[PDB]
Amino acid sequence: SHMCDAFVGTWKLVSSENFDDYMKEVGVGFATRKVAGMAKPNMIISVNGDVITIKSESTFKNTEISFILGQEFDEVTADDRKVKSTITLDGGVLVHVQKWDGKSTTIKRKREDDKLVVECVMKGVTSTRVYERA
Ligand SMILES: O=C(O)CCCn1nc(C(F)(F)F)c2c1CCCCC2
Repeated sequence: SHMCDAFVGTWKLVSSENFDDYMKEVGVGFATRKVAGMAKPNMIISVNGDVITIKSESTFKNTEISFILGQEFDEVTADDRKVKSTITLDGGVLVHVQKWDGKSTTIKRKREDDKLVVECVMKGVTSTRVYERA
């Protein structure tokens, strides 16, 4: 209880850095990278008991995941990968690992001042996405 209080809310993307290169590293093709790179999603995070729900809504795609910390689940990503995901809390950071096709990427979400900072990492390539309260 209260495990993710400071994440809960409605958040809007305000800045992105290096996201094209992250998407390339992931294997996203040209047209999806261009279209997806324009999106300014709203991320809606809620908690009900042990179940955390993260919704992302944008002009590109709407996605939704619900999960229990430490318990693997199937996820269809915004770029249409079919991945196996596990999300844990490590020192106050939500750590989301996605596995598919022998590959792996990690998305970390943390609270920093009034922002929610999302770091997406694949091999040597990081992207930072900054969200503010909507
Ligand atoms: O939460 C975040 O800001 C970023 C992580 C999720 N996310 N959001 C989008 C986009 F561009 F469609 F919005 C994509 C991905 C997965 C990575 C592949 C590109 C599509």
